[PDB]
Amino acid sequence: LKHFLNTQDWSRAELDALLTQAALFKRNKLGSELKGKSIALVFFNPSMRTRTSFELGAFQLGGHAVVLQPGKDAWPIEFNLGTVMDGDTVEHIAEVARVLGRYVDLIGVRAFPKFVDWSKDREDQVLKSFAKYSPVPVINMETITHPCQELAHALALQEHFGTPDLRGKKYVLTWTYHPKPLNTAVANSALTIATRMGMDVTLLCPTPDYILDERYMDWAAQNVAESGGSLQVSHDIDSAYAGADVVYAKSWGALPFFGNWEPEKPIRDQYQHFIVDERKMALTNNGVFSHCLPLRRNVKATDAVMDSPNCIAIDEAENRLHVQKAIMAALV
Amino acid sequence: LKHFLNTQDWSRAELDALLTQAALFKRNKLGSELKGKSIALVFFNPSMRTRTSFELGAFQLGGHAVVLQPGKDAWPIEFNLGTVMDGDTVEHIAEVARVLGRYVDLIGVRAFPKFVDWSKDREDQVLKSFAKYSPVPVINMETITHPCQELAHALALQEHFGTPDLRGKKYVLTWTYHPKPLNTAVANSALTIATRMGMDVTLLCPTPDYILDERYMDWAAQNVAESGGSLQVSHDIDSAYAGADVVYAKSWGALPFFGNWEPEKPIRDQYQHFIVDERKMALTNNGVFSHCLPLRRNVKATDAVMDSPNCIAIDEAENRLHVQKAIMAALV
Amino acid sequence: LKHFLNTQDWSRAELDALLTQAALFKRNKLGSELKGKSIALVFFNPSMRTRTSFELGAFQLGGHAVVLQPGKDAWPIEFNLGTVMDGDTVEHIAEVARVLGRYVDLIGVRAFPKFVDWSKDREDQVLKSFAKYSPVPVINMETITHPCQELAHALALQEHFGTPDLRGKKYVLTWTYHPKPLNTAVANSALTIATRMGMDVTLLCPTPDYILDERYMDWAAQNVAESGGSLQVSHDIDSAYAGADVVYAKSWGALPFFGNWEPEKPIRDQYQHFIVDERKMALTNNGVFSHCLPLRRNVKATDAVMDSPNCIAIDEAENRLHVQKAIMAALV
Ligand SMILES: CCC[C@H](NC(=O)CCC(=O)O)C(=O)O
Ligand SMILES: CCC[C@H](NC(=O)CCC(=O)O)C(=O)O
Ligand SMILES: CCC[C@H](NC(=O)CCC(=O)O)C(=O)O
Repeated sequence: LKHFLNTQDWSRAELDALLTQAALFKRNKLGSELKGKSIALVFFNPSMRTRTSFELGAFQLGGHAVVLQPGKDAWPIEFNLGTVMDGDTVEHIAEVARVLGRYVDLIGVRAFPKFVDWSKDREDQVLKSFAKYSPVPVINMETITHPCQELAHALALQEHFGTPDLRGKKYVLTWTYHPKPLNTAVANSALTIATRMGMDVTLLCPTPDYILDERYMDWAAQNVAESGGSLQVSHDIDSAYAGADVVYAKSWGALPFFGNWEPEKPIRDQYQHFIVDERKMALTNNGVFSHCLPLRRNVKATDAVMDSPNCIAIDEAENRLHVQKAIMAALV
Repeated sequence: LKHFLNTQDWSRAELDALLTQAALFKRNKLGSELKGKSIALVFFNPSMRTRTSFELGAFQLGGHAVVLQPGKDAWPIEFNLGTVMDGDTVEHIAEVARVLGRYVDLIGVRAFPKFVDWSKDREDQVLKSFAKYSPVPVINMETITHPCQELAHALALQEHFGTPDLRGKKYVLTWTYHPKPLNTAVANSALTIATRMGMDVTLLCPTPDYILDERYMDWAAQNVAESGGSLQVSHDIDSAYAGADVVYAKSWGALPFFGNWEPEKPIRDQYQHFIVDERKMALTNNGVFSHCLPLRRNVKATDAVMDSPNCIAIDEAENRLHVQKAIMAALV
Repeated sequence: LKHFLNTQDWSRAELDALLTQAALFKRNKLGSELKGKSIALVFFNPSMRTRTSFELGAFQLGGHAVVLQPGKDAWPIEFNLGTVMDGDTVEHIAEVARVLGRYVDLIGVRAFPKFVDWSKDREDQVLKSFAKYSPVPVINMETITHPCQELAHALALQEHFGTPDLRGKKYVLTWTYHPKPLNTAVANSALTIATRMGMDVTLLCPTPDYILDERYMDWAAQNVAESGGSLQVSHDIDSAYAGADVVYAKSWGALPFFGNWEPEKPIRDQYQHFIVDERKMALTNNGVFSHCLPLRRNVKATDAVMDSPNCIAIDEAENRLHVQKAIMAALV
């Protein structure tokens, strides 16, 4: 059974096919690839773009999306095995998955880490659980990786440079400020897709503490070795931005401090200058700037940068609808 | 780009056309004016009638409604410009609108005032923001005015009197009791539509403190001067109800006391007799009584009055579905 | 006007017809029995299976479901008559029903008891209110009885034994442990359907305190007298499980202790051994085990029992979708 948990699990040929069908669905939004079918969208965290682009994509394809929010409407799920359920968890994913598997044709899930212990959050238990017990294809709507966002990003880029081949482009994935520590998910997915697309990726972040987990720094290496691109870390802003083609901002907490954020507040606070501003965008080769959104203005980026024509975040967001339709149509 | 923020922005010819298409949709509920299209319903406050009649109207027209509740499911939005987003607001309406604008064909928004400072609430910032940044038509689902409800009301009336011409009818818009101060929105919209329809509007309320904002009292004046009707204020019950044709109840807090309700509690509390009862309905020319709902029984109106055959609140509510389908079909 | 509040209100011929159309819809999921129609699903409590199977069933039949959650999205309703609404209730069911009656073709409602006073909860006020004021057919999505679940259960059984006639089968409806006291609804519905299907029902529970309300113990009697089966109470486990064909577990609080659960905690706590385990399932005539779900693993049943092939809870759950489509198609 084929799922869509990470782009990494897919071959370059399949990804390529996915971006093209995306491009296609973008030319003709309506179809019947999902006529009579349906998908259960399970959210354990907030969402606007994801929720909306999926709910519409299913409608635009003849299917129907059923949104579920365990804890709000649906019953809270248990993921640990053999555990004795006498706490707050009402049912077990082993039953929930097999059941959704009787009503729907697809299952999408969204569950940000709990931020208490990275060791435990890096196992991506919810998504893996779903994938294991579900008799139907499972789709990552973001956990510790945001595969869907990756393709939307990749397409917005291929669109911008007028070609599918993005090799040779200097891609700068920059960390950026945020009053509180956020999920690394997108940063990981960015690094993964940027390296996979064969670009000259530069992971810009404040201190070595902010470097992404090894798994992802390693997936990146294999991608370079494959796409003939390159990965590189930089703690110096200007040296990075210097003549870039693409610039993706994303704030996230330092993994080492998981479960111990107190000592990090003072640390991140001294890097607010990482915000993406015109000055930095000036240092680029008329580069394009993007973000997954929701973006906090004048914190992650400046009003100028957002209103700037080089900001393709809106297009990238819209592609989420086309990319996801390609993923669903594929999986069925 | 044409929106539907207020009936006032529309010419009488257009409104007239809207009520007729409403009457039409009421004869044949199913159509394809929205085939393949969709609308994002953004609610910052509770709703039953609005949510339901829109969600169904879109379905009855081949479209699809995507309900969003910033703060519950979707991410909380920021409306102030240049502000530095390091608080509770996660994204800015400038991005949210442009984005929804990539997924949907229409956007509906509902945001009651915050009741802290009328000066700030009277600017209808959320609706105006949406209208400004959205590349697609925006629809007022109620803010400081309830345009949609107006047409539902106007149609229920034209239906009741068997004619579109409601001139000459004595329309009494009466304030009514409620333990807590409520939005003036409906009262404004009532005054606006009643005067616009050319009736003999009488704004009945306890003290001059309860008279509606100037903007609305002025829109009303221009409507009289146009429709050849009349506006009038009354602090005396009986003199008002006296031989009326229409009676619309609605409770709301006194604008002067915005942000300072403590001193108003004792004031409203001494007007509970404003409740709509049989006695008052007796003083009318076999008039018809209505309310936008949700109505608190035996507080705003008496059980008798509601169960009375002259109560057309249920029909008025149902029209909300027909009126709104006319508005959507129009806007696309 | 015909509703679906309880299976009891229906004749055996109608129920029989319902299970067959269910079996049918199970062979061909898509249809147009609900083309253009819609149903308002009102939930005053959490739900996963019910919400999802209804929302999809309506979609699979050309209709549209509109989910409403009074208190979350929709406004909180008042059910008591003549009461003076100056509290938390915003509108009255008399208006809500008549209104939904103008937008939808069907209304489903879910409202678990309040657990404060059984005397008051046994009147099933919400469902009865809905049925009374609604001009359209009302469907019990579970209150003090779970009619829908009954048919899903009955079908999963007829499917398992390869025949519609389940007479002669030893049906053991066993109470089971749960840290907190739960609704008796399902237990009642089980007793009702098991006896109605003409099986040898045995109500297994700890102490006479746990025996279900008289109404249900009496409906059961009349069912036996009709279906030629039998009802029986057992406080001894083994004597019950002993060579059974069907085993339905369900935890619920002792009715006598309604509003006074303190003194029951210590009582239920000494019956955790009621959990359904392999040992007990061994004592059965290769019986089949089921539960309505959501089930708390290693509390109500053991991991073994759930993963056991005799556990038909997943199939029973899936039937909820087929059974409910038969109920809707019928009611319109
Ligand atoms: C697609 C982005 C989802 C998420 N974003 C947040 O939860 C940020 C919340 C905030 O800044 O208030 C994240 O960090 O990955
Ligand atoms: C269509 C009416 C919406 C709203 N009503 C309320 O929020 C009243 C709430 C209450 O009375 O509990 C208002 O005052 O305009
Ligand atoms: C279909 C079952 C619905 C409900 N179940 C619960 O509310 C159990 C909640 C829990 O065990 O946490 C009940 O008891 O009837």
